[PDB]
Amino acid sequence: ATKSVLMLGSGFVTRPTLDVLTDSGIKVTVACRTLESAKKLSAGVQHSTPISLDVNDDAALDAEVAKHDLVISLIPYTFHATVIKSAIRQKKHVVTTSYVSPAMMELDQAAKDAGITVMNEIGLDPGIDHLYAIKTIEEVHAAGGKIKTFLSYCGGLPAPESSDNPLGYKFSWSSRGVLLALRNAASFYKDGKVTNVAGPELMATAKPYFIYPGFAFVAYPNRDSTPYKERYQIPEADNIVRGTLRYQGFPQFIKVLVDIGFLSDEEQPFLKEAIPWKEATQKIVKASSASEQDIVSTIVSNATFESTEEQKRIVAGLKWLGIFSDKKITPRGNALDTLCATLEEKMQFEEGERDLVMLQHKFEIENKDGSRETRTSSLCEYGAPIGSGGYSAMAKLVGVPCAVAVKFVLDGTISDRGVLAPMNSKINDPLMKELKEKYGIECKEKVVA
Amino acid sequence: ATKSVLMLGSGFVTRPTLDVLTDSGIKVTVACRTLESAKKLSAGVQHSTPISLDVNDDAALDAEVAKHDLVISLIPYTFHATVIKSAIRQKKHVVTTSYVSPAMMELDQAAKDAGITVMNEIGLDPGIDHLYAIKTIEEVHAAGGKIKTFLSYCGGLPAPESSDNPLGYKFSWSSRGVLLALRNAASFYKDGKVTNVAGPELMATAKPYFIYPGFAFVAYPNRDSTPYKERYQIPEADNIVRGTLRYQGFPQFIKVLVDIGFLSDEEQPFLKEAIPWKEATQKIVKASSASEQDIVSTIVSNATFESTEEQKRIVAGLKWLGIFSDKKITPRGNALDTLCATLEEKMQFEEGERDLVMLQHKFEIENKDGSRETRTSSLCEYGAPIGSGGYSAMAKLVGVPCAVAVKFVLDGTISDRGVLAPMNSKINDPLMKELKEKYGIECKEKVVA
Ligand SMILES: NC(=O)C1=CN([C@@H]2O[C@H](COP(=O)(O)OP(=O)(O)OC[C@H]3O[C@@H](n4cnc5c(N)ncnc54)[C@H](OP(=O)(O)O)[C@@H]3O)[C@@H](O)[C@H]2O)C=CC1
Ligand SMILES: NC(=O)C1=CN([C@@H]2O[C@H](COP(=O)(O)OP(=O)(O)OC[C@H]3O[C@@H](n4cnc5c(N)ncnc54)[C@H](OP(=O)(O)O)[C@@H]3O)[C@@H](O)[C@H]2O)C=CC1
Ligand SMILES: N[C@@H](CCCCN[C@@H](CCC(=O)O)C(=O)O)C(=O)O
Ligand SMILES: N[C@@H](CCCCN[C@@H](CCC(=O)O)C(=O)O)C(=O)O
Repeated sequence: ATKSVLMLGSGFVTRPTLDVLTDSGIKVTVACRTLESAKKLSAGVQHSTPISLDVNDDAALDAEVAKHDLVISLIPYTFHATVIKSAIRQKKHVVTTSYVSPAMMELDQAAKDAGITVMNEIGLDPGIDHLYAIKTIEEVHAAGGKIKTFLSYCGGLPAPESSDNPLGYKFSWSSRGVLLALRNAASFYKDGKVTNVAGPELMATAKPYFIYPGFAFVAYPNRDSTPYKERYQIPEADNIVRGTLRYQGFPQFIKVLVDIGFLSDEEQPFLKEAIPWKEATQKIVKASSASEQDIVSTIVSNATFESTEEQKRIVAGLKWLGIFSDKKITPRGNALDTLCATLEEKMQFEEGERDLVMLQHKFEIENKDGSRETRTSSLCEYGAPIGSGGYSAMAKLVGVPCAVAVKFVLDGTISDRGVLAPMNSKINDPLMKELKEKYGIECKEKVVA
Repeated sequence: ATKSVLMLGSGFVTRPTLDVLTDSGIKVTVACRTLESAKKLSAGVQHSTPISLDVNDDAALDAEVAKHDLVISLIPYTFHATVIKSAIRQKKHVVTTSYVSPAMMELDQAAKDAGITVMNEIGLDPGIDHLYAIKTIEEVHAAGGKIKTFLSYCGGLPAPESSDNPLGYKFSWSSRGVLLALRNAASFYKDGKVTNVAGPELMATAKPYFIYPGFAFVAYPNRDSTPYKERYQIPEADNIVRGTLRYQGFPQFIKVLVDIGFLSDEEQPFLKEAIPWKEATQKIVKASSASEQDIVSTIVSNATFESTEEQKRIVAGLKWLGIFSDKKITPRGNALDTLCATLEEKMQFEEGERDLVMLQHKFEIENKDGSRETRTSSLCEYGAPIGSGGYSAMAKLVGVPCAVAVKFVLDGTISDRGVLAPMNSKINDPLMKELKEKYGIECKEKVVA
């Protein structure tokens, strides 16, 4: 029985998924709104078919979904609920590398009634991080140990040698997704109590986070970690934090953008016209003139800087992006998306450059015999150089786990119905085994103290 | 006329030199005290012959030197004068990748009278750094520009992903050489005036040095840079500094070892006996007991720490080295060498790991038209993974330049007699050309401001 999969999306993390599936003899229809993008991804790939499809078209989506055994939603997570509803009425399975949101979880019973499996959070973060966090936690518990502290930090960044731009950041996955993640309020456990961080004040929490001597990482909380007390079954943990890693200087730069209104997704009439960046910025920052001096004067009066050195650096970075120039904007209605169009222009990985994925779990453990130790679980991988034809570390670590999950749902290895995530050794072990043995993907443990 | 070369040494940087020369049809005799070491390096290498030879034996040295056209001194630099005296008697050329010291310079006229060329400072640093520092300086001057500031920083370190040990450092070249360099007094130009740093206080001058967002580099002055005002012909420079790069935390750790006397090369009777580290450390630090508590007590009272966190870190690192344990020391007479034996034991690169060479020149320029700009010349290279059979970045960037120089002295490309260094475009250009076009070795320029 030849299997067939509908892959929604042809972006950053899709090629590895397409490769793994077609290399298994599974037919894959690659679908997104821009036919050309779908063709480019599937060009030369055996068993693949490119088509144009907008998930907003219910009739069109249902007709295509009905032609396959399962749908992979590798598109903006805002669309997952819609995709699941289509899969439910067509009785087809679903796989995503996104968080299970309340909207998605609401469809759990309906999914079960339709007898379908909606497997989520099986990319890098969320995904691989869950697999190895749970692996260690269950091991410790089985040994009568206690997890007093659970930390999990991850960052998809450019390799240090390829990080030379004002932001120390280049895109390896959804550009707008990156900006959206920069506004997420966070919550976590510290010294046994819940600590909250409001979205608009996320960057200010950034602190240097030491992993290895050679890296200059800074970190900030990632979304709400408190539910993991129950999700990972670690009620004894006083500290529980899932965080994000960036390079020195990044958060301060973002903070300024947030403070002057550049991460606002509020529709502005003036942002639908291709006006010069000078003017767009003037309106966004609310400066009295499109002059660089006036714009900067307003920005400095409304932003925070750790020092005059920082201020000089960030302002020069903003200028580098071209927001003070005559170059016309790519009108996208709101500041966030309009800025995003220019970021996509200037922060792309170039020939010969590579990305880097750093993922590290840290466990403060209290052994059964009252003894204490510190354990780390790490994954540090560089992507293949641009122009080599190889995968970036991000695409590999997201797309491969995704493909493995798809194959498991198709062959019944993952058989629970409803809206799921990698939260049971029943499916986590098989996932880890395949990723390790067949692809060399794994987190390595080590006792640090 | 088949050329023959006597390569003294078979350590870290020799394999690339041996490979390049023998691949050129040049016969090479690999010589050092330990016959097995010479054999291991030349095993399977065409045109190579391994022998045991101690440069301290004048008669044996002259006899061997006389059989070749040129001698490469890839051994501790304390031996260069001795090697050159032998080369002078035998009228043979010499090449080293070491600094021209006063002792070596004293032999300049005798070398000239013997008609031989003694080419030095043609490794990575000193070496490649000289080549590209001069290249840019002469370009700017030819354009009527002024070099107001000249900075040159270089570090041979483990790649960030391979830097996971208490020191953030692993050996890629002479272990004791590394330690010796940590005690060198420094001097440089700052704001038009000479600034001196005493050897014992070198580590305290370390400051974060920004190059790329991803790296966490710290830097300190490297030896006396003041002579370069004349050496590089930049009398108009207000700031002139040649420095070294290490990773965050390294200098503070070394500072402690220096303060408690671990970098002393004073012969101690008790350090000639394979006693437990506990005891050795006790005597060296002068603690009232071999107890971990007493030793640490003495250390904390005699060392400096930026914070209690730092103190905890460094003490844990020292314990990691095992100087508080029962393990017997490898008796080497003095603290520096005795400690070195243990460092060599614990700080070696392991399977799959790799080093990193970061070299960057920075020039603050004042153009002819009064305009100003900042230029950087960079080289950032990772070494082949251990076990791959490839060269480390250090071995490649030291050994290849050395081999090219040897070939140039042999065919006459470098013909000036006496004690030399890469200080003239006459020989620097050919050196850079060959290294760039044949091996892809070069520093890339860029205007930063
Ligand atoms: N778990 C993890 O660790 C990670 C998860 N992800 C998740 O993976 C998903 C995809 O990420 P990534 O590949 O980087 O995304 P990209 O932004 O690169 O690509 C998104 C793709 O979705 C398509 N798309 C957008 N809107 C529609 C629509 N209305 N109908 C059909 N297709 C549409 C695009 O279509 P079009 O061609 O028409 O523009 C495009 O091909 C996201 O949900 C992201 O958050 C990403 C990285 C890591
Ligand atoms: N310019 C640059 O950028 C760099 C320059 N260097 C310089 O290169 C030289 C070699 O460095 P590296 O390869 O790392 O050194 P290692 O410490 O790895 O090896 C030194 C070698 O010299 C040999 N040796 C020591 N004493 C004697 C002796 N009495 N007679 C004969 N041989 C002896 C050793 O001999 P044995 O087998 O008997 O023990 C060993 O093979 C040094 O002077 C170093 O400072 C190094 C790195 C970079
Ligand atoms: N947290 C790291 C790793 C990137 C993981 C990206 N995953 C997306 C998932 C969004 C979704 O589809 O639900 C994210 O925003 O965390 C970093 O930011 O560098
Ligand atoms: N300065 C860098 C690069 C190491 C180059 C080592 N060269 C030796 C040369 C000694 C000699 O033979 O004269 C040095 O000590 O700088 C670093 O320290 O990491």
